[PDB]
Parts: sequence; C-alpha cells; structure tokens
Amino acid sequence: VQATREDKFSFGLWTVGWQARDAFGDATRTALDPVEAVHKLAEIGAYGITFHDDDLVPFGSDAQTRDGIIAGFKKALDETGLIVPMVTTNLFTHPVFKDGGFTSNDRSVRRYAIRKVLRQMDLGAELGAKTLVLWGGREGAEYDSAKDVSAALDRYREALNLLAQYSEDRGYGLRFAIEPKPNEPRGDILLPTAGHAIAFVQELERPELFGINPETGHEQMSNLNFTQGIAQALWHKKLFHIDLNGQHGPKFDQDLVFGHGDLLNAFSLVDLLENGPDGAPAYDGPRHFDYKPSRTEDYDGVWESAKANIRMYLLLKERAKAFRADPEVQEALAASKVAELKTPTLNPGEGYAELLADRSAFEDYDADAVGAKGFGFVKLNQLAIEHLLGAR
Amino acid sequence: VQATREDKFSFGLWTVGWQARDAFGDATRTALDPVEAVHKLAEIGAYGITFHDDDLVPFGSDAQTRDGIIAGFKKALDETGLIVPMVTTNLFTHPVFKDGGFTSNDRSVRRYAIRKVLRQMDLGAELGAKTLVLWGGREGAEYDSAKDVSAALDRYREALNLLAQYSEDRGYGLRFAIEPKPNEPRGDILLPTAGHAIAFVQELERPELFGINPETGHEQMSNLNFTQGIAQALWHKKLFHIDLNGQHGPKFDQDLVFGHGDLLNAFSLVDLLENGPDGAPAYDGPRHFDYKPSRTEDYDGVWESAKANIRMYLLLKERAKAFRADPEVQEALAASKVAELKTPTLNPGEGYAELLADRSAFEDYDADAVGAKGFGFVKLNQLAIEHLLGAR
Amino acid sequence: VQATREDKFSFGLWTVGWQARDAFGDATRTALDPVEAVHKLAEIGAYGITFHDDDLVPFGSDAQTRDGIIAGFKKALDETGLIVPMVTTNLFTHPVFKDGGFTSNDRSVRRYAIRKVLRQMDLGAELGAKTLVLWGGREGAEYDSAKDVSAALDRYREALNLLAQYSEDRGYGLRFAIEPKPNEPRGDILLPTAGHAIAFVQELERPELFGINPETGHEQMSNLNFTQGIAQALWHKKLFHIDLNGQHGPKFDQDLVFGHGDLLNAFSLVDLLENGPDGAPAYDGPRHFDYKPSRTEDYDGVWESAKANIRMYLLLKERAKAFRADPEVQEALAASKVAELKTPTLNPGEGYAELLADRSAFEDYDADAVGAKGFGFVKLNQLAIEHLLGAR
Amino acid sequence: VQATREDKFSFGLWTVGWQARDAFGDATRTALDPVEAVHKLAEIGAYGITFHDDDLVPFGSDAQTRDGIIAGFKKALDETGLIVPMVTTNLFTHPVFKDGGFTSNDRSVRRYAIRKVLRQMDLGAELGAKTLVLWGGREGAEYDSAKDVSAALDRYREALNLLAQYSEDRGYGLRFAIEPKPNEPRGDILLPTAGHAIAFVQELERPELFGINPETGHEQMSNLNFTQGIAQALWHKKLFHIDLNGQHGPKFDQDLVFGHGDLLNAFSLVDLLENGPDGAPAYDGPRHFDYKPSRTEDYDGVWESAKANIRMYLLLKERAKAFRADPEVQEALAASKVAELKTPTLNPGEGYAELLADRSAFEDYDADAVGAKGFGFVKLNQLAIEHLLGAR
Ligand SMILES: O=C[C@H](O)[C@@H](O)[C@H](O)CO
Ligand SMILES: O=C[C@H](O)[C@@H](O)[C@H](O)CO
Ligand SMILES: O=C[C@H](O)[C@@H](O)[C@H](O)CO
Ligand SMILES: O=C[C@H](O)[C@@H](O)[C@H](O)CO
Ligand SMILES: [Mg+2]
Ligand SMILES: [Mg+2]
Ligand SMILES: [Mg+2]
Ligand SMILES: [Mg+2]
Ligand SMILES: [Mg+2]
Ligand SMILES: [Mg+2]
Ligand SMILES: [Mg+2]
Ligand SMILES: [Mg+2]
Repeated sequence: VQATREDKFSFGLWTVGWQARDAFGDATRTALDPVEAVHKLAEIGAYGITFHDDDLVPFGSDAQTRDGIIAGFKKALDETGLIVPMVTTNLFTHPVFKDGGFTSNDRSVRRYAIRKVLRQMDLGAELGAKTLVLWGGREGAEYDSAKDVSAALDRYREALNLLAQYSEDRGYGLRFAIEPKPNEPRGDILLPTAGHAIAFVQELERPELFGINPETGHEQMSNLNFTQGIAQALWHKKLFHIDLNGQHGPKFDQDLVFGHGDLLNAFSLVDLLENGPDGAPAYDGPRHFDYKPSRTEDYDGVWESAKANIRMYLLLKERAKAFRADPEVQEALAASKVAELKTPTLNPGEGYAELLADRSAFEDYDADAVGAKGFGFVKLNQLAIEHLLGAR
Repeated sequence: VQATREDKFSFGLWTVGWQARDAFGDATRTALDPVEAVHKLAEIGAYGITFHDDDLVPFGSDAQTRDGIIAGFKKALDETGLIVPMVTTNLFTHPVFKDGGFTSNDRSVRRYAIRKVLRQMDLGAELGAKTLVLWGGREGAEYDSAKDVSAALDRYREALNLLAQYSEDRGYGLRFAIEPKPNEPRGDILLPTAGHAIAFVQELERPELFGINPETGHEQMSNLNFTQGIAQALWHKKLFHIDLNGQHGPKFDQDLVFGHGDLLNAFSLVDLLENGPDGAPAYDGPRHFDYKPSRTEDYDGVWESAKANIRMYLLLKERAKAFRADPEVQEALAASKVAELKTPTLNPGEGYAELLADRSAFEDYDADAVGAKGFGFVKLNQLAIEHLLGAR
Repeated sequence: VQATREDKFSFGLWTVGWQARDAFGDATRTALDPVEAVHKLAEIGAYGITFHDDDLVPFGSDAQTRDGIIAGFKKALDETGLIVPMVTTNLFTHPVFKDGGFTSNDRSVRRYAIRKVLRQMDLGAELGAKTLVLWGGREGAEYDSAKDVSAALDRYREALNLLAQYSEDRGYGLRFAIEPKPNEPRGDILLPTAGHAIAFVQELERPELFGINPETGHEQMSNLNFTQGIAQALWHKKLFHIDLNGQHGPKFDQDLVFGHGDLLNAFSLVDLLENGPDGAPAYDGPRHFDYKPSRTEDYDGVWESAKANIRMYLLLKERAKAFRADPEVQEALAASKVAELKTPTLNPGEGYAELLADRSAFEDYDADAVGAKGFGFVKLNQLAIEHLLGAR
Repeated sequence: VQATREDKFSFGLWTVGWQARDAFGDATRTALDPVEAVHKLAEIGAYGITFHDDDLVPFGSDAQTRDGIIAGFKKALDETGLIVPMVTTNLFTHPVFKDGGFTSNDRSVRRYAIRKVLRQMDLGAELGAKTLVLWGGREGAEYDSAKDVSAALDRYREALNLLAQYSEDRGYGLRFAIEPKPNEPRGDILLPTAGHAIAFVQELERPELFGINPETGHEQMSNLNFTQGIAQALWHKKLFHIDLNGQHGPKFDQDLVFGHGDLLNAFSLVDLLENGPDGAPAYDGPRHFDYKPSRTEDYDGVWESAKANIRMYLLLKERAKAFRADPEVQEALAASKVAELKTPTLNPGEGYAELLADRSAFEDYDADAVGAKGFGFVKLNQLAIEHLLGAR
C-alpha cells in the first residue's frame, strides 16, 4: 500500500526525534535536526508535521536564534510541501511546571504558562496551523490534599477562555483540542479520560471552539475501549484531532507504533474512522502518530518505525473495507440486528401515553420467548477477525 | 460515634439482602424479608431504604400480589420512620435484557425496558422518592462490531427524554442520576466513567433534570481517583446521588464495605463531602451504601457489615474534621499554596492585552528560581495520614 | 483448515455447557446433556472432553444414579472415539467451600475436600485420564487477617502429598497440574500466577508428579505476558496442561474464545508451542479450551463459538509457520541477534579467573560504541504482524 | 516514636539522592553529596545505607578518583556508625544495556555486565555488605519475537552460577537477592513477580545462596497482594531482603513513601513482619526504603520524606501490636477459626487409607449444615481497621 497526502498522516517532531532517555537511562540516540526530520517525513509519505514550541526552538533562545530557526524550518516545509496542521506548547518539562502550568498552585506560574501559550499561538497562526493541542501533563497531583480540584478547574477554564478570546480577536481561526491522560507524569492528571475532557469543554465560554485530542494509549492506560470512546467523541462532534499509537493496558505510557498494542481495537478503530456514513470517513482531520521509536533502535530503526505506523493504518483500512463489503458479514450484521439500533424505539409522534396504551410493549410481551433468541455476536466477531487475518 | 437521621445513611434492599450467589457458587444465605430489612435497617441508624422494582415485588407477580407487598412495605416504613429517597429498576437480570434494556439491538426489548421503568417511576412517586437511579449494566458489548455506539447513544437519549417528559407532565419532581461502570457484566459498558456520563447528560433535552450516581468501586475498577472525579462532578453540579463501597483496583466489582478497599481515598472523599464551602457539607444528598456482605458471612455477618459502613464514615468524618482544624495542617496548607489556586490568575479587569503587556509574566520572569522552590506536599500528606491513624 | 485428532483440541463439558447465569443475571440457555455434548464436540473435531465431577454427576446423586450417568457417558465416548485426557473436581460451587477446599479455616471442610478429590481420581483413572487439574478458586481471602498464608500453604501441601501417595499406590499414573488465578471468586487467590504455582510445586514430597495448568486470561487478569510466562513454565518443564481463552486485561474473567482477547499474544503463543526446538512442537499435551460462549448466544452461537476456538488456533498456526519460513524474517532475526542469546556467555572452560583476565570484557570494552548499535526489533515486530495479517 | 538501630531502617543513596528527572521533565533538585547523605541519614535514624556502584563512583572514573571517593565514603560511615547492609550494580542506565545486561542479545554486553558486577562484589565485600541485590531492569522485551525467554533464563542462570562460585571462592559470604518487577523500563521484564523469581532461584546450582528482594510497588503494579506474596516468600525461606515503598495500583512505578499507597496492605505487611511466631519478628533483615521524594519537593521535602518512611513503619508497628493484644480481636480470631488452619487436616498417623475409612469425612458429612455457618471475617476486618485508625 501507498500513502497519499489525502491520507493525512502527520508526525510530531518529538516522535521520530525522541532520543530515548527514559526514566531509567540515558539517551541512546543523537538529536534530530528539524530540517532533516522535515525531509525524511516528506519522504516516507507524511503530509504534515507538528511540534511543541520547545521541540523547534530550544527553551531560552534569543529572538535572533529563534528567528533563524523559524526561517529554515519554514524553508524546509516550502521545498517539501509539508504543512503544519497543529502546534502545541511544552508546559511539562521545565522545573517551573512541576505542579502544572495553568493549574499550578503558584499564581506566577499560571501567568507565565498563559504567556508561553499565547506566543506559541502566534507562531502556529503564522505557519497555518488550524488546531492548538493542549496536553495538561503536569495538571493534577500525587496527594489528595495538595490540589483543590474545583479551584483547579476554575483556573483551567479561566486560561482557556482567554486563549479563545485572543484567537478570535486576532482572527487566527484556531480550534482547541484538550488531550486527556489518566496519569504519568502526575500520580493523577485532571481530566483523566475522553469523557472528563468532553464534559469540561462544555463549560467553557465558547464551547464550539473546543474539542478533544484523545490518544490510543491514554485511554488504554485505564483499560478503557478506545474505539467506543472515539465513537462517543464523534457522537458529541468533539473529535477535533487524534493521536494514534499502541499500548499494552495499564502500565507506563509505551507509545508503540499504531497497531502494535491492542491490535483488535486498532482494527475496530480504523473501521470506525473510515467506514463512516455513506462510504465517506466519519473523521476528516489528521491521522497523527504520537509514538516513540523503541529505545533499542538506531536511526535506521527510527525511519522503519515511522513507516510501520503508515503501513499498519493502510493494512487495517484495507481489511476494514473488505469486512464491510463481504455479503456474509452483511448477512451476519442483519442477523445480529446491528442496524436495528438505528430505528427509533418510539413510532413517529408516539409519546408516553401511546406507549402506556400499547399492550404489546408490556402486558402482552413475551420476555421469556425473546430472551431465548441468540444475537449471533461470536460469529460476526469471528468473521471480523478472519478478515483482519487475511483469511477471508 | 452514633448515626443520626441527619447523617442520611441509606442502603439498598439488595445490599443486606444479597444471597451471595456469585459467578462461581450457590447462594450461602437465605432470602431476607423486606419488612424485616426495614426493621433491621431502622435499628442500625439508616434514615432511608432503596430498591430495584424486582427486589421488592418478584418478577411477574400478579397485581393482587404486587399490591399486597407494597401495602406491607409502606406499613413498615410508617412504623420505623424510614423514607425512600431513591428507587431504581432492574434492567439487567432477566434474559430479555442480555444485550441491554434501552440500547438492546432488539427494538421490542427497548420498548419493554421503557414500560418497566415508567411503572417503577409511578411507585417511586407514590413512596415519595426524589431520585430515579439508572444503572445501564447491560448496555455495551463484548465485541466492537456488535454495537453501533452512536445509535446506542441516540436510543439512550431517546428513552431518557421520554422519562423526563412523563415525570414533568405528571408533576413527579424526580431528578435522574445515571450510574457509570466501565465493565461487568458486559465486556465494556456504555458511559464507563463519571466523565462520560456527565458529558452525555449535557446532551439531553432537559439537562437540568439529569445528573450522575457515581460508585466508589466503579471508578476504581479503572484505577481512577474517586475523590478527584467527585470533585469534578460537584464542579459541574451534577452529583445527584452517590454509591459508597470499597474495591481493590481493577478486578471484578467487589462491593466491600465503604473504606475497606482504598482507605486513603475513602478519607479524602469524606473530607471533600463534609468540609465543604462554608463549614458546611459540599454535598447534601443521601450517603448510600451499595455494597455486599461477603459470601463467607451469615446474617450476623450481614448486620455487622451494615453497621461497619456507618462506622467507617463517622470515623473518617471525625478525622477529616480534626485534620482541617489543626494549626500545623493550616501551616502546611499555607506552605503548599493550596488556597492560592482559588485566586484568579488574572487581576480584575485584566485581559490578554494587559497580560501581554506584563513583562514580569514572561520576559523578565525567572522560571529557574521559581522552579527551585518546593511545594512541601509530602509533609502535608504525612500530616493527613497521621490524622487518619489517630496519631495526632 | 480442518482439525485432526493429532491437533489434540479438547473442551471442558462446562464450556459449551455454560448456561450463562452470570453475577448479574439468570441463565439464558437450558442445560446441555453430556452425551449430546460428546457427539457435537466429536463432530467439530475435538479429540477429548474434560469435566468436573459435578458437571457430569449432579452433586448428591445416589450411587445408582451416578453409575447410570457414568455408563451412558462411557458409551458415548466409545461410539465417538473421544477420550478424557484430564478430569477435575468442583471445590468451589457448594456453600461448604465458601472459605476454600484444602485450605478452609474449618478442619472438617478440609477433610471432606480431600475425599471429594480422591473419589474423582478413581473415576478419572477408570476413564483413562492422565492429568488431574487442581483449581483452588476458593483458596484465599477478602481480608488479610482472615487467613494465615503459611498455615494455608502447609495445608495445601499436606493435601497434595496424600493425593500423590494414593495415586502412586494405586498405580493410577496421574500427573497433577495446579491452576493459578489471581482473584475471582476470592478477593485474592493463593498461588496467584504461574510463577507462584511453580515455586510451590517445587516444595512437595514428589515434585516430579507436579506441574501447572496456566490459563490465558488468568495471567492477563494481572496484565502479565502469557507467552513469556509459558516460556518460563517450559524452561522448568512444568507445563503439564494448558487452558486457552481470551481476555481484555485486568477485569472480571471473560473466558472469550482463544484469540479474541490479546490477538498479538495469542499469535506469539501459538509460535512458541508449535515451532519448538527441532522442527517439532515445544509442548505435546492437549490444547484445551476453557472458555464460555457469550451470554448473548443460543445453542447455534455455542457451536459456532466451539468451532471458532479451533479455527483461531489453526489460522495462527499457519501464520506462525509462514513467519518462520520467511527468509526476510530470518534475516531480521539474524540482525536482531535473537539466536546469539543461545550461545553461552562464557567460553568453554572459561571461569571467573579467565573472565577477569579478559580486558576485552571490561578494560578495553567500548561500551559507548556498542551502546549505539540498533537491534532492529521494530522491524522484526513489523514482519511478524504482516505475517499475522496475511500481508506477506 | 523514635527509630533505634535495632529497627534496621536502611535507605539507598539513589532514594534521597533522586534529582527528579522523570520521563517528562528535567531534574528539579541538584546532586546530593554522598558524605552529606551519610550524615543526614545517620541523623534521621537509619542504621545503614546502600548504593549502586554508579551512585557512588561516576561511571568512567579513573582508579585514582574511584579510590578517592571510596576512602571519603568509608570515613563518613566510620564517623557516623552507619553500615552498608547491601550493595547493588547499575545494569540499566548506560545505553549499552538497552537490551539488558545478563540477557542482552549481544554476547559482548553479557560478558561486560558480569565484569561490572564482579567489581561491585569486591567493593561490597570490602565495605562489609552481606547481600548483593540483582535488579534486572533491562532484562525483557517490548516485542515477543525479539527475546528467546528460555535462552535468556539459561544466560541469567549462567551468570548467577558464576557470581556464587566467585563469592564462595573469595570467601565473601554474600547472599544474592533477585528483585522481580513486571515492567518499566522494558515492556515486559523477566521474572515479573516474587513467584517467578523464587521458581527461578530454585533452578540455580547453589540455591541456598539465593533469595529474593521483593518491592511493595512492583507487586502492586500487577495488582497483586504484597502481604500475601511476602507470606509465601517467608514460607519458602527466600525473603533475603525487602524494598518498602508505596504505589497506587497498575500504573508507572511511583515510589511513594511506604504506606502512602495502599495503607491497608502496609498495615498487614508490618503485622506479618513483626508479629511473628514466638512473639518475635518473622523477618530479621533490613527494612529498606526504595522510594523517591516527589518531584515537587526541595531538599527540605527530601529529609521530610525520609523521616516519613520511618514514622509510617513505627506507627503501623504500634497499631499491629495493639491489634494482636486486643481481647476482642482474640475473640474474633477464634470465631474466624484462623488458628484451626494450623492444625493438620489429618490426625497423626492417618493416611489415605484411614481417611477413606472415615464415613464422617464424606458419606455422613453434612455439607449443607457446615455451609450455613459464617466465618465472621467482616467483623475481624473492621476490628483491624479500627486499630489502624486509633479508634480502639
Ligand atoms: O503523553 C504525552 C502526550 O501524549 C504528548 O505527546 C502530547 O500529545 C503533546 O504535548
Ligand atoms: O454494580 C451494580 C450497580 O451498582 C447496581 O447496584 C445499581 O446501583 C442499581 O442497579
Ligand atoms: O476460572 C475458573 C477456572 O478457570 C476453571 O475452569 C478451572 O480451569 C477448572 O476448575
Ligand atoms: O524499580 C527500580 C528498582 O526498584 C531499583 O531501585 C533497584 O532496587 C536497585 O537496582
Ligand atoms: Mg502519550
Ligand atoms: Mg499525545
Ligand atoms: Mg458495583
Ligand atoms: Mg451502584
Ligand atoms: Mg477462567
Ligand atoms: Mg481454567
Ligand atoms: Mg521501583
Ligand atoms: Mg527496588
């Protein structure tokens, strides 16, 4: 299979650029030059690149340096045809953010965190980015008495409302995507799941400008069903971006290649995003890989892993397509009544009174007889896996 | 410490009445008589009792029978001075509900599920219940291709909108509390965390009427911080009811006595609910125990475990109070800047233009210096634990 | 593909016979007649059937009744040609076993548990069973102070030594396989992982007669790597039997069809078992399916699910074979140095004195140069998955 | 309370010396001087200090320097009276160990790893250490096809056999303690639980020289019951050392102060270690704290956290003794038949023949009457907790 710009595969500069310094060891790889990253990615089929302010411009660079770096980066995008669909800000690495950015108990840190983001919004706008991703990695706590969650949510809200105000006033037209994570690096992070992030966004001043950027491994760290979570995000129309990667359940954040973790869920996910209503994808944004080339690899291993992500997505798509197109699957879908859930429970114009008067819905209903019919779910499931396995 | 009606301890009929028939063994206790249960609960200090329709009136009882049971039940209530703060409907036991009640693939079951709940609403209304708890235990799936999540949410919403319609027309004054659970009995259940349920509720026709009924153990099954999720629920003003119990992380639902699983989180939870805003509780509803007396116990064990629930709460409350009243704690709270989070990040009348003009929030900000000061959070945590252990 | 008797696929009478009564609901299926189960299994390609004493003969059957059942049973076996490779005893259903069988705190229960087992060994020996599986589902605790573990291990060992004795004296020639499980139905089960069971077995009077019966989902309930634990069981030579099924990480025991849980781990498990050293399988006992047809299915779904287990195993076996015969996979293996681990670290005849003498092992070792070479693990993992996907 | 040298509280240099560089951010604390560490710890009550070669002497220090550091370190011990009970080797930080030390696919790395340990054994022997802790943090894999587990166990064994040989020949008198961990930093680590580690040790050439060093957080990362695992380790007589800390279930390794994670299990653990048979502790080695002062803390928080470890153990000890001494507890233990588990199942001289002859153990046994009696476990648990809360 071959990747096209229409596939919209994007990679964070911090992904292929991860030097592999983990919590227990030193880096095993040298630093990647942003310009080189741009050329390599272009080469493997990516349509865009993303970055944290500090990934491109070293924290504390003078404007002369800063400016120089932006200029070169800009050239590279130019020559290669790559776009910058999203930008984000690093509010977790520097020691000042040890208790968070937007929700640090220290007031001065909160003012500083907003400034850092405003600045990144400026660069984003200049490069044509449409989405600002906010990953509140340090917002949370290790101890319950150390953080007033209520106050914290008020402060998270206060900061986001200002950001939307500014973007709207400067006419940047950005969309904001809150990225949920349950833990790591804080004992517990605020807005731990896709659900909590969506509920929170609904309380902002201009909620229509806000959505979520769910990550495969983040939901899997709590042993949740990522596909089902995305389905809910789509129902709400809050899926503004997505970070794809792999994880093996509740343990540290692994960031494996997409599909190298829960393979069955990777399959149902591609199916959900691609076999949307009327042939068309249910999702239109970037298919962004927020992963890390394993610590045991060298740059060869790095480019390999970059391509594996694209490969995995395209192989899965291909099988998801075939699954749905199979008349035997179509038949099994019918038997399991999957589409019958789309029919309203109530007849047209029917209310409580008409339902209360319908004896077939209760008084004359044979629950025992209906309770005995099988749904044929194992069989439908087995058909899906045989398609995944290329055995059908 | 002794329980008062003011404490508002309530228990489900199904908790003390659980016969301890589990997934791998027969019942070890005989059935508990409801009148008996009312009488025993009144005696241990409970102010109220709750029940699923099928816990009181056996599935399929003729009207004569059903009518007789209610009459006896009401009399017991009468005599003991116990109220019915909440009622719920069993939409999970009978085989007809094997693929869900409101979201079953089968349209006829969905219709029947609504009828079963309307009927329970009438009875709750009759007994003076204020809350209708909805636990969608069979809503979800074992395989991703078996359930269209989107359509399922539409149907869950279609059903709730109708229930609210009816309650409102009839003047019942009920409040609806959705109860989230990540799994069990289904592989994955729709609306798995407190967050997912709050986000969903914000999408119904009369949202003001809807909230959640989170359960200690259900959030812990995903390894989430229960106190922290309750904090967010209170922030959204959607904590309509609470189910208290104990659990040991992600494994089957244990339903232990409150405080017998994660004790530290049980402590921070009581602190949150009781050491509210004024001096007053932050939550005013029933303190409901949704637990199960261990299968190894007889009826002496059952009554002991009921009392243990009340005892754990009162003991934790007492230590939470003492913690907050301690001068050394006040000092640790001041050093950790807990209260500083409550001060707006921005000065009154400050917007992005003023923030951008503040050189001190960025250009002249000494992040290195700020990042070197400690928050003293361990010390604060240590004082909290010492209060819990009665060591101070 | 089609299963042959050489494949050695076996099923427990309790798998296809599960009536689907779970922790939250009634059975959805009627009971399966054992003779009918024998015929249906033979028909789908199973070579054997296994059972708990109470699956075949209802608890408390008089001797005439029990004898009658056993005889009809044997006739079915005879006519179909199916064998009984393993038998087991139910020490978890009856209320008497609420605190365990061999380790109940109650002495009389421990004496009864041993007699229930001895009686099953006789029947096993008469049906030709070669393995007795021991699953101590009720040995454990919900509270730490309720059970003396040391005393419990002593009692466990005391019971197992007697069983080996009787078997050896009767010339039964049975091998014993302890089945580990972390929790469910007890909060914590004794001998929680394959590791704990192996270490325990090593302390018996006649260790050579004892091994383990690990189950896919049981190790996954603790989020452990099943293939890797099986690899270690094989290194100790204690894999006496195996239970294959599917699970989705830490949650109640799902008992899905094999391969329907962690697909990638199922794949590597089949590779380990069949692509053993010397062309041949690394394991030669039964490939036993200890699973449950989902509660949503009827008898058609039950047989579909039985056949899905065998199809899953054969498909994965085919892909594991092709994987290994791929010259590109071989080249990747060589590049990743997998086989180089099989070469002793020390030279023949080298001891610490000679090692200490080798400056190339330390003094002149360039750690930094070695440290920079990639292992090519990602690329290898990618080829593995492409084989599973039928993309190669 | 106050710590005495008889409490044997020890700490690793890497604990209070952790600079707080995590997977997502820079160090928030400067480096701690080892002599100072010796002094500081002596002051808070520790009786000993431990370290990794590389904690003390910077990786790649010339002989002169190394010698220099050791001599200063020896003086500080001298001056303060602290001992070095255990020493360990760093086989996880340097890039050369990315695929492991002892089981690296690369043979040259395995040879180098052995040399690096021999050298630490010498320094350990010279400082009077009695235990060599072996933590194979990089032993494992991210991908199943990348590591031959059987070969890795052979190589692990091969390296340990040699270390034992050396120690015995040099007359060092060291005992070896293998430390199990399920994951982090490798996706899956070899010897993931205390169980797997004990089983392994039993296969070595001089097993009497090997035991384990289980860590509270490591077992909790897999959601296992720490106390129960230590109870099994003591049964086997393999508890050579112990690492105490706190953790909040399956997530990244938190390394909190002991008792700051699962409080109830920290209580039962202290009870098991101290309320041993013959009044005396069941365990007499060092109570070693392998924890990390939270990243939000400065050097004051660091010493605060060090003291917290000691305070937690002593407060728990105090409650564990009060618990056992309480007459009501004594009455609950009796009703729970906790001690009846210590009486053999069989009468002295009884074997299967006499057991079979006992109609009362089977034919005339009333399983139903026995099954109806409760064990009073909930009451017993409640008393334990009230003792922990200082409520009794
Ligand atoms: O787990 C870390 C996050 O996934 C991070 O990469 C964000 O997506 C960007 O700040
Ligand atoms: O986990 C089971 C649920 O908690 C149930 O008891 C609801 O609260 C009422 O249906
Ligand atoms: O989880 C229950 C066990 O897996 C059981 O089926 C045993 O294998 C036999 O008693
Ligand atoms: O989790 C890492 C280990 O706990 C480490 O600190 C060892 O005990 C010493 O190598
Ligand atoms: Mg991530
Ligand atoms: Mg991300
Ligand atoms: Mg529950
Ligand atoms: Mg509940
Ligand atoms: Mg099982
Ligand atoms: Mg099994
Ligand atoms: Mg650790
Ligand atoms: Mg350790």
